[PDB]
Amino acid sequence: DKLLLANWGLPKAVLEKYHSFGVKKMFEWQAECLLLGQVLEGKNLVYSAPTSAGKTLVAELLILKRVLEMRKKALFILPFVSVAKEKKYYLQSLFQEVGIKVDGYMGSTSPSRHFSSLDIAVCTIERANGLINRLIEENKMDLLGMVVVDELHMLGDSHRGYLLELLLTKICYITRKSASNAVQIVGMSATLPNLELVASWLNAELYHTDFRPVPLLESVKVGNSIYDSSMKLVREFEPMLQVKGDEDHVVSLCYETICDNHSVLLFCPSKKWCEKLADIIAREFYNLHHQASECPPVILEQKELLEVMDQLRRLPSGLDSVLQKTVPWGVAFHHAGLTFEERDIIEGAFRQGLIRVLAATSTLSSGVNLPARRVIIRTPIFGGRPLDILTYKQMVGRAGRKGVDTVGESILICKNSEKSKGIALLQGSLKPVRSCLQRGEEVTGSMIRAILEIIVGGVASTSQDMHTYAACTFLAASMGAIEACVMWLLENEFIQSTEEGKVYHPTHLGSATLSSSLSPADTLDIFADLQRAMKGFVLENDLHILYLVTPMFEDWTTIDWYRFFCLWEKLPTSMKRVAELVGVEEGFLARCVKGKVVARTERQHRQMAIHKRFFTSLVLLDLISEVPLREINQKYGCNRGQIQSLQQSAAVYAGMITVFSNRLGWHNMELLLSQFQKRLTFGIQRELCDLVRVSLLNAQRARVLYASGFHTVADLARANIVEVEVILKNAVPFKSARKEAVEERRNMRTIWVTGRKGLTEREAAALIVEEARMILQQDL
Ligand SMILES: Nc1ncnc2c1ncn2[C@@H]1O[C@H](COP(=O)(O)OP(=O)(O)O)[C@@H](O)[C@H]1O
Ligand SMILES: [K+]
Ligand SMILES: [Mg+2]
Repeated sequence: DKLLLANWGLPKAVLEKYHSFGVKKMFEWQAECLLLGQVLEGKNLVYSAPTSAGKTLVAELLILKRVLEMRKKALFILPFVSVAKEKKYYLQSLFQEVGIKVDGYMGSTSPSRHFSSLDIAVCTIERANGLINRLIEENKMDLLGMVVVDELHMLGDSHRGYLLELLLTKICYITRKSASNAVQIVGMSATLPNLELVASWLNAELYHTDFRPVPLLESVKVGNSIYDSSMKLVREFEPMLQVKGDEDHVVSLCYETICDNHSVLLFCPSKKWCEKLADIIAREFYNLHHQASECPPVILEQKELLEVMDQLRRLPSGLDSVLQKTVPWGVAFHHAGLTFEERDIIEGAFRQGLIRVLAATSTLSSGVNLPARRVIIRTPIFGGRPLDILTYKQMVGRAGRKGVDTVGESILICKNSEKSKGIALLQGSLKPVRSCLQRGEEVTGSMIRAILEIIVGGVASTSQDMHTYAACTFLAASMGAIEACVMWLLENEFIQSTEEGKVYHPTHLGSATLSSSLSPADTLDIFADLQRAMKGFVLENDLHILYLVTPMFEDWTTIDWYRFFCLWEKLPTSMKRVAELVGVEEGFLARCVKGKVVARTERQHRQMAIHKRFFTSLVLLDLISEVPLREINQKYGCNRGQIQSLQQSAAVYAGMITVFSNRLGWHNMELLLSQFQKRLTFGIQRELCDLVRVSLLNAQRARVLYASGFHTVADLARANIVEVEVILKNAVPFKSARKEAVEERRNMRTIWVTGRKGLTEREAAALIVEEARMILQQDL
């Protein structure tokens, strides 16, 4: 009665966009989450709910509550680029009927529109923290109205999860310096034990629920028997048609689900098991339906299965060999070895029902929202080690489709030996959230950085302000070291002290580090290395420049050293000079092949990182030399997933080093670097830099249009559409040495986009020419 959406004083225009697919009434917990306290007035809120319970609607009503009531700008923060991109389009579609402009600041991407001409900016953690820093230097902190944090449990421990605290703490420190509404915080996560601590730290009202529209049946199978969390038998399983192999009834379980016209997610430890399992299942699906690499069977969807394989074909990766076998039978795999474009296709196919069986890794469990009737976990041993509890809850959470299934079933297959360990996961619970700013060592990276941001930014100047900040931390909410970090910044010339007793100021090295979004620990080695490059620099190739923008803070692949030594001998003299100039000794490469001795316990054995870095720069060199992804894979021995993940990392890092050089006055160095951020992003040469401004144009399409007479956007705006269409048809990779009168493919949507409607080769060509024209006019 009262939770009817029409009784909340909702604008009429918006109320219908929600009703497009469901959403006429809310939930018991969503109405209570809004009404209790002074939350709807602007008070901060930290709420928890089970996965697939409707956490999105609660935040959205609060965001619209501020954008339209306070006429201020909102900030939506998401962990990954893939989940951030998924959220942007979902929010764009909802917030357009009232003239509300919504874009995003994600990974290497940047908005065409000014921050002043937005309403809601969608960011990742790294990019959001930088944007906040943008607002401090310009004192435009007054623009920001609220921040929404998704996955609040990443506050605890992550490669970047600590940035979430510095971000929030900075907001808590600033809002304290003005101490009617100020800055509202809406955080949400899974059930945390110390969740009450987070609500108190942020002075937020709390809400927690266990509600879930579809009941989840977590279970564990040992042999034929299936038990619940209390080891009580709930089903004695017997396989309808036996097949050979390992067979812990894995194929029979998948078959049972499909026959009831449903879909199943099958999680496997390694990337190789997923492909092997997708192959076995798809192979058995061929024999069993008929009782004894094709076209999809004739149903209502014959057209869409064909559209999917063709979209895969017209990609920079091509159509995977294993997928060509499996996809025709609604079977596929999904891991980090695949490119981000392949994974966007499969996730969409599975979400539409085109793919009924999806054998995935742990990458998907933390990825986008993707539900299924039955979830199967192959083993409690992932990567040779027992499975993490959070990963388990993320896998089994995808069981049960709201509005479709009566229940969601989860099966964890085990042996008698790993029997005890499996039950531990079903009964297990999440660990308490750590501060990631902790003291053995008096100093720590996260703390040094937090202090640098507030001093250089100019919101903490004196010594009293520092301890005022210490009160606002999540670390102090749980109930010196700060003074140690300040001295560290003094010793390394990051900060200044003047004689009005004891006031701290930023140096040029300080102001440069902040604007570059670089870590103070990393800045020291970078600053010395750059000065080293400017004393003796090679300009005949782009290798030495690439080395300066080649990131080595994390391993992106397992390098085969014997292959490396083989490429070393074949390496031209111009690139050997660059190798020597960097630190690459041939003796060390030999000592890598002969014995797999990593050593690296000693700190001066950063010698290892150097050879790893030079190996990586070679890969980046071919990448911006427009070498096919398939050649690079065979040449170096790394998958297309690792390469693409690397270039998006190097594109970002290249921008940092460029800014770092600009703030230090190093013009000559800046001048050389300022061309590789764009080239690393798309993986192109200098000529294609202009073409790739068009959204639909990537490296391959840009090359074939360049080789056909269209060099610029200007050349592309006067262009004849049907000619562009023909040129596009020529860039496609076919298995036979390719490149029936079918008047039925005049409508086949075989071209993929972002936030996509299926595009035909004709519409894509017409969109490219239309977009080229729109850009050319804005240039005058
Ligand atoms: N109050 C609601 N009433 C009906 N359906 C909802 C409601 N909130 C969300 N949904 C739908 O349920 C699905 C899952 O909810 P979601 O908000 O994704 O939960 P979570 O964010 O915890 O995964 C979404 O696709 C959404 O369209
Ligand atoms: K593009
Ligand atoms: Mg969520």
